[PDB]
Amino acid sequence: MHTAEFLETEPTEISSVLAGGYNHPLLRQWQSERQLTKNMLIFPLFISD
Amino acid sequence: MHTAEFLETEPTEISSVLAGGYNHPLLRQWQSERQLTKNMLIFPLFISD
Repeated sequence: MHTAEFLETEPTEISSVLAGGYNHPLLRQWQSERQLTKNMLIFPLFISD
Repeated sequence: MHTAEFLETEPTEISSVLAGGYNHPLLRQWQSERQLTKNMLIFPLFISD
């Protein structure tokens, strides 16, 4: 039988671990350098004669 | 009489002129690198036994 093979690995390096920063809905807001607000928005108008 | 003296000056250098960027209420919002939103806020709670 072909069985599922698993290699021996080293303990986790702290430097590898990022998921602590985006596991929750509010964190994916924390992670943004700027959040979208209403006064950011400019709407084009085409004016006819 | 002491009169108000005015020195002769050079034409305006464009490099001097910044006020074009914050003359209007919405521009002082434009000028901010991040705007304050509600999900930014963390409120401390002191829990008694």
